[PDB]
Parts: sequence; C-alpha cells; structure tokens
Amino acid sequence: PAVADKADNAFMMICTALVLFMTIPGIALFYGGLIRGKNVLSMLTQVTVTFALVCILWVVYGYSLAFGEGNNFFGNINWLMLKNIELTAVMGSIYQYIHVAFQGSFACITVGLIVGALAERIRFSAVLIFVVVWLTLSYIPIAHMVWGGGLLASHGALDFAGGTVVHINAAIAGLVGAYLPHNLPMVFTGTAILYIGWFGFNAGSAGTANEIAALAFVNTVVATAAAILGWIFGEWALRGKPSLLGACSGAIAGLVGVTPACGYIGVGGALIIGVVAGLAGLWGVTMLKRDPCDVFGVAGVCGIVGCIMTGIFAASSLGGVGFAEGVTMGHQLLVQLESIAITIVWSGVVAFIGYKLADLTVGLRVP
Amino acid sequence: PAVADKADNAFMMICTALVLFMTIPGIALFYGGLIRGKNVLSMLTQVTVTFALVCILWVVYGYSLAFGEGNNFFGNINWLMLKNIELTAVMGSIYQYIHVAFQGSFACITVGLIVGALAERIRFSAVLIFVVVWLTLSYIPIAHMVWGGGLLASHGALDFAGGTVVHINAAIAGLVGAYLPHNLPMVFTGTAILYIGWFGFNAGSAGTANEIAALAFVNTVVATAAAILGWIFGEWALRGKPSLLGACSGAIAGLVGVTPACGYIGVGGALIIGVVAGLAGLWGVTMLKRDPCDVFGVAGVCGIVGCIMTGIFAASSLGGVGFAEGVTMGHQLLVQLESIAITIVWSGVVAFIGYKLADLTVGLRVP
Amino acid sequence: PAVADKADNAFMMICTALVLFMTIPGIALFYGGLIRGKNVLSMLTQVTVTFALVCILWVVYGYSLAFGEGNNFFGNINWLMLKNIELTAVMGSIYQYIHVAFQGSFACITVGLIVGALAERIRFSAVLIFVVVWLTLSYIPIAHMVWGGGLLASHGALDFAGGTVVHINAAIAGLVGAYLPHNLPMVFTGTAILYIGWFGFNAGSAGTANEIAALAFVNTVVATAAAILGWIFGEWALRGKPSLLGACSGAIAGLVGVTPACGYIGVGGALIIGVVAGLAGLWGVTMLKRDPCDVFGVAGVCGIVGCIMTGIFAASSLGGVGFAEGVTMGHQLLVQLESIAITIVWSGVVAFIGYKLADLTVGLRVP
Repeated sequence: PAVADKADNAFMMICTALVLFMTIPGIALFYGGLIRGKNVLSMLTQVTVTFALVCILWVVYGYSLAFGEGNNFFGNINWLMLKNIELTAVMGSIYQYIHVAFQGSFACITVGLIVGALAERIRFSAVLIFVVVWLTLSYIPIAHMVWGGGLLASHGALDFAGGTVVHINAAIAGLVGAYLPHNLPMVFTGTAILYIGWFGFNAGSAGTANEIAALAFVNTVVATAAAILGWIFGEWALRGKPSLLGACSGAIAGLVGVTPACGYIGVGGALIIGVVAGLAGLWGVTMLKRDPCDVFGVAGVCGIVGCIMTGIFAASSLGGVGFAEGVTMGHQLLVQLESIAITIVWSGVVAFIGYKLADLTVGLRVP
Repeated sequence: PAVADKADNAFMMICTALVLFMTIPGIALFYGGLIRGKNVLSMLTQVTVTFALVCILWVVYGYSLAFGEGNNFFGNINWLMLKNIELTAVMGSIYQYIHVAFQGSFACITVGLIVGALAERIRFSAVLIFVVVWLTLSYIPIAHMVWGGGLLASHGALDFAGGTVVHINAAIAGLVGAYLPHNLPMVFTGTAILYIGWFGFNAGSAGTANEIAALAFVNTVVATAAAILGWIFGEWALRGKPSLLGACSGAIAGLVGVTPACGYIGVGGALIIGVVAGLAGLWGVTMLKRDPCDVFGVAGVCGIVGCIMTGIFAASSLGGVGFAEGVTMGHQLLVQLESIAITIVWSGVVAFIGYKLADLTVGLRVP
Repeated sequence: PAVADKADNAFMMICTALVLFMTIPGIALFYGGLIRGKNVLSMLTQVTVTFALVCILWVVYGYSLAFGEGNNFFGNINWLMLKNIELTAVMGSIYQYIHVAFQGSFACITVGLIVGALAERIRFSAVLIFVVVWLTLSYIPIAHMVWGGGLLASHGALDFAGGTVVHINAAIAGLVGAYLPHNLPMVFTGTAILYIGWFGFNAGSAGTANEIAALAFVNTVVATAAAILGWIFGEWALRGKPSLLGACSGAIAGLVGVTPACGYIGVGGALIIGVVAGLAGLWGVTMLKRDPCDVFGVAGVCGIVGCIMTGIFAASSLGGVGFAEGVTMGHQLLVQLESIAITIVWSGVVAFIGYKLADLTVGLRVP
C-alpha cells in the first residue's frame, strides 16, 4: 500500500497554515488599506464570513466534487463530509486529510481575492449567494479539470500552483463583477503576509519536501524580486519615481506570474518571468482606465502571462524540468492557451450567472 | 532506546513558533484594539514583560513541576534549569528540549489571555506577583494533572490541547480578576494571528506529524468556520446584522470549543461543536451584562462546552477516534464534568489567593 | 553519495520563510513605527526595493562568491545564476537550492537592518549603489570567511547564526552611515514578527531538525526572555518605569546576543547572556547620545557581547556543547576577539567606500 511520509505530512500542514494566512489576514489587510476607510470593517466582516462559508462548503461537498473521481469536469458526491476517507488514507505521500485542507486553503484565498475587492459595492447576502454559485460551478470544476485529473490535466496543461485555478479564475469573476488608498502601511503588511504565505502556496504545491518544492521556493524568491524591480523600473520611467503601492503591486505580479511556473522552470526562467510579469502588471493596470479592481487586472494579466511562459520556460533547453515526453514546446503552448481560454470563458459565464442569480434574488447593489 | 524522529522534531518546533506567535503579538493585538486607546502601550508592555517572566519561570522550575514525575497534583524539582535532561533525551518521538519549549508556549498564551484583559486596571508589580503565584500553584498543577499524568489524566479525562489547562483555567483567573473598541482592524489582525497560530496549538498537540495531527488540523478549520457562521447567524438574528467583532468573536469561540476535542472527533463532530460553541459564545457574552473581560466568558463558556462535547463526539458511533476501552460515553462525561469542576475550583481559589497576596503586598488597583 | 533528508528539507524551507518574514514586513514595521511619519512610505519602498535587489544579486553571483570554494576571503564565479548546481545536489542533509535560499534570507535581513534606519536621510539611488557595493565587498567575503570556510572559520571562530556576519557587520555599516517614535504598536508588531521569525534564523542555523536545532530554539526563548527582563529592570531602575519601546529593545538585544551562541551554550548560559545583553543594550543606547540609529548600537554592542560570551559559555564546564578539541577557552576568546575586530574593520572600510562611491556618483543626502 501507499504510505504517508511524516516529513511530507509536517511540511504540508505547515504549508496549509501559510496559505490560510494569505486570506486571514493577508488579503484582508491588502484590500483594507486600499478601499475607502468607511468600508473597511464591512469588508473585513465579509471576507471572514465567506472564508468560513468556503471552509464548510469544502468539507461538505467541495473536496469530493473537485478531487473525487468523475468525468472531465467534475468528481462525485462520495466524499460528502469526508465520508469513506479513512483517517489513515494516504494521497501521494501525505495523509488525505492534509490534502483536503491544503486544497481547501486554495479555495479560500481564491474567494478572498474576489470578496475583498467587491465587499464595498455588494450587498452582503448577494456576496454569499455569489460565493456559493461560483465556488461550486466554477472553482470546483476548474480545480477538477486542472488538478482533479479532468479535461485540462489529461491534455497536459502545466499549472504548478494555480495560475488558472486561482488567479485567472478569480480575476474573471472579479472583472465580470466590476462590470456591474487610505493606509499604505496596511497594504504593505498584507502584501508581506501574502508573500510569506505564498511559500506554502507554491512550494506546498509539490506535495512533498523534495527538490521540486525546493525549486518552487527559490523561484518564488527570484520572480517576486524581479517583478518588484521590473514594476519599479517601469514606474520610475513612466512616473518619474517608484512608490510603495508600485512596489507591492510588483511583488504581487511576480508571485502571480510565477504561480503556474514555479515547479517547472529554471531560476533563469523565474527571473525572466518576474521581469515580464512586473512590466505587464504595470502596463495592465495602466490600461485599466478604462480600483481596487485593478487587482483583477494584475491577477488576470500576470496569470495569463505566467501560464503562457510556463509553456516556454519548462523546456529543458531553457533550464526547465522538461516537457512531457513526446510534447514539443509548440504543442505545450497551444495547450496553455486552450486552458487559459477555457478558464476565462467558464469563470465568466458562471460569474455572470452567479451575480444575476443573486441580483434576481436579493438585489446586488447594497441597500 | 526511544529515538527522536527528525520530522516530528521539525513539525514540533514550527508548531512551538506558531504558539509563541499567538501571544507575541497575537493576543497583544487582539486586546490592543479592544481596550481604551490610552492603555494600549501599557498593556503591550505588561503582556511582553510577563511573557518573558513566564518563559523564565518555565525553564527554572515550571517544566519540572508540571511534567516531571511526582504525585497527582505536581511533579518534582529534578529539572531545575533543565538539569539531568540530556540534550538527546527523547520524549515521545521528539527531543525533550522541544517538548520543554512546546509546553512552555502554552504557559505563555494562557498568561497572555489574562494579562491582556487585566493590564488596564492592574498595578504592574501586582500583575507580576499574580503571574508568579498563579502560574505556579494553578497552571502547573493543572498542567500536571491533565498532561503530566496526574489525577485527571489517570481518570481518563480527554483534553487534546487544553480546554481545561489553558482556557477554562485562564477564564476563571480572569473572572475572579474582573470581580475585584478603538481599533477593530487591530482586533481582526490579532484574531488572525491567533487562528493561524492555533494550528501549532491544536495539531502540534499530537506530538507528531501523523494522522491525528492531520485530524486536529482539519477539525481546527471546520470548528472555527462553523463557530463563525453560528455567531453571525445569531448576531444577524438578534441584532439585525453581523459585525466584525461578532465575526472574530465567532472564530475565537470555535477555536476554544474545538481545543479539547480536535484530536478525538470526526469533522462531523467538529462542525457540530463549532456551531454550538459560536452560539454559546454569543449567548455567553450576551449574559455577561451582568469588557474586554467578555473574553473570559467566551473562553470559559466555550471551554466548558467543548470539554463536555468531547465526551460525546469522541465516540466511535459519532465519527470519533473512540473512547478508551471499557469506557462508556456516560462515564466519559462524568469524567469531563469532574475535570471541569476541579479546574474551575482550583484556578479560582489560587486566583483569589494570587490577587489577595498582591493586594496585601503592593496594592492591586493601579496608582 | 550524500542524500537529502525530507525532514531537514521541510524544516529548512519553513525556516527560510520565517527569516524572509523578519525583513518583509518584520524590520520594515519595526522602523516604520520609529522613524518620522512623513518618511514611512518612502522607507517601506526602499526596504522592499533593496530586498528585491539583494534576492537577485544573491542568485546572480552572491551565493557563488560567499559559499563556492575559493580562498580565505571569497569563493568563485562558478555558480553564476546557480549554474552547475544540479537540482538534486545535496548540501549537508538538505538540497542545495534550499541552502541557497536560507543563506539568501540572511543577506536580506542584514541589508534590511541598514536600509530601514537610513532610508530617511539617504537619496534612494545612493541607497542602491550602497547596497550593491557593500553586499558584495563586505557581506559576501565575511559570509565566506565565517560560513564559507574562509579565514575565520578555519581559525575556529564560533558564530552559530551570524553575530559577526549579520549584526556586527550591519551595525558597523549603519554607524559609518549615521556618521555622515510615532507608532509604538507598529514597533511592537515588527519586534514580534522579528522574534517569531528569529526561530528560523537561529534554529534553522543547525541545518537540520536535530537536537542542536532544539538547543538553539530553547536558548532563543531563554535569552530573549532574559534580555527583556534585564532591559526592564535597568529601565525601571534608571528611569523609574519600564516602557514599551524598552521592552521591545530588550527582546531584540537578547535575540542579537544569543545569535552567535544559541547552538553552543547551555540554557544556563543563554539566560546569563540574555541578562547581560539586555543590560548592555540599555547601557549602549544610553551612551549613544553622543535615532533610530540606536539600533546599530544595540545590534553592535549586543553582537560584540554575544560573540565574546560564546567563547565562554560553549565550555563543557559551563553547560555548553564543548570547545573544539585541543582548544582552551582562553584561546577560543582570542579567536572571538579577532573575528570581531576583523568584521568591524572590514565592514567599516567597505561601508566608507560604499557611501563615498554613491556620494561621488549620485550624491548621498536626499534632494
């Protein structure tokens, strides 16, 4: 039988704790220094309450439908409330319960990205309906497709820690949303919690404390550091001087850009990605016109960018861990593009339905 | 001989770091956004200085008297300054020094719960006398009784991470105390540090990175998420709307409620506990009238609740890891009740003596 | 061949994450509550941008020159961009990539100590030139000398986690710098992040989750707790009352003092060191007159102190792990002194050149 390795258990639970920390309080403090002061308490409440909600839907049926065996698009309902998962059941080289929690913490941050930006302008019970509709019909299926062995996975999509599942996904939900700064120290601190937590997020994605977890970690430093410089140089060049928000934005942009690529590229490629992601993030927001919904522009643009550049940098040629066998780089790219296209369209269509449903149900705009 | 497993060493030191983080700055920031602005600096000083004091009493004789072999109520003085503990001495499957530190971090948070609430209204040197009297005559014996193999342990009390030792204990000290909000973002952040740190606290309690550490972790998410919803629903129902402090309070209430139960129950039971704990916490504070001493009401009520419900949910029947052999559920409950009753009365009597001593010595009320 | 142990991999990556957390946001928030309010945004930007810069110089050639095999003073350029380091290459009992990152995080905090204090009064591009000159001609060589097997190492200098490399080094750079509080809660929080992160820093220094990592951890608690009390008693005695900044300063002073000694002394010696370091820190700053450049006085004085007292407390006699064989205590001291003297003079001479270069290049004082 497969046996759980206590080291990987230890690593993976510390990593889950760090990804939880990205939401609570990481993204909550990031948005809190951005949104209008009079909406902060309300945003923090909404991010907390929906974080809880997500933890519960995950245990009730979320995990089972994303990770259970099913079809190309969703799993099954045989793990309602973690039924039939023996306590000692092993997944990979860790106990499955730890996989449940690790994966759950990703659902949480994804939702956090959206709720934090939209708390301001959305009626609460509308946010809840929304979270439910979209976590279920979008986050799960896509999780299932990329990581649950569905459509995208079996065509060989490469997304080490959730370019598509987390970022592009949430950026689309957020932008469909949008379609319908007071404390910078606070923003810095949240960016800081995010970055530090993003090590569980990227490294923990290896599922073990091995040399890929190691590669992922070091690429996480390289990319963020490079996206920071690249944002800064660009801000310095366009605006005459760097800025604190420009620096944090830079960091976030490298973190997002490296997310799908961290476990497959050379630190070489990490630093090319960080530069391009930071430049792209800046260029991105610079175009968004036509707050704090720019986050969706950075998450989305940098997610698109990192997902594409994963299909280049993974090459052995370019210092990467190598493409699947029989897979040319030209081909891996089609596949990265197809996964990006599917994520965008899926999240969008469900986003639209989620909001529309809440609207026709409780009304969207706050009372 | 028993041999230390490097994975459990690694896990247990990261877990100690997280529990330390619950005090420094977790509970310090929680109280800091609650107490009056003009008392914050002073509270933070007092929580820091007494945290130090506790770290030192722990090394000097704390550990030895709580964990050394003795009687039902206390250990011995054969580990003064960690004497006779060889560096490679192994306890469980980790080096004993790590056990020293893990256990020490619990003493620290327990004291933090009390000092943070009472810094406002207590003369400093009075707080110090108090910490000394009570850590020694109450925290240690009870630690020894529940975890040091004393009275309660050998009657089969179940308390995975310190319902009685930490929470009920400190709630009683705090309430005997009491008997004699300016920055909600700050409060959120401390609640956040607490929650994330509470993973070392609950999972680290398994003493190894095994499947019980895994069960504990996932129950930690389930309960907190559920207590949050349960607090919120109740606040929404009684007050017409949820609130940020109501949400953080919810989280804390699930965390406390799940504390004695995390390593013995099904995620099933976790989520029943989280709901009831969150409802009870709300009901609890709602009765306390007749600030920020409500914390003691939540800690105490939810501690009582989780300790009782551990004697139910541990049942195999109810998804739990099973009661000791020959132990009926009816019996486990008597035992949970007896441990609750003893903790309450013990902490109270020593609390009273601690304060009285400081009063008759330096005067209690601040100059 | 040497084989990487997954536990040590897991421990060492969590430890790197914690040391990163000491800079981002630990030292950034420490200084941020200290410096003038109108300079905070600018300081935070400068600490972020130079942190990035350091991450990149480290990968490009930093690591290779500090840790590669060379002479007494520097390594080589055979690990440019981590060339020729196979992904599975093992260093000690962890993968080398993890060593790269761990060591990198030390370069980052060291620079953070300096930039945070000097951001106020230094022209930005001047800070960048400086970071480059000094990281390269000072941090690396000294890293190489103490930890890269150079001069100091091979004379048997004892510096477990960087008394000289990190603290004395940066204190000298900072003081040569100097030569040419608004939010105390914020300061507390940064002190808090620092302390918690300092467990990766001290324990991770063992390179494995073993009993020395354990010794280091517990000495980290003992020393900080003792330096806090010692600062406090001294403040209470000289100023009539303890204070929040006096408490945080105390903690920092024990942390610095214990840094070179944590892995070699008895908790006995830890607590003698913490007391003396806290007293010395206070006495130190008390003399500095003739802000927030006192940090350099504490870092420097306490670094000098801990490095000397390592040459005493390591003795078997005094509870320590024992001196090298054939090494008398009298001799170990000469060696501690010689390493202190070399670090001071080296960092100073390069510091001076670094600033002078930036001055003659962009001008030092801000426009």
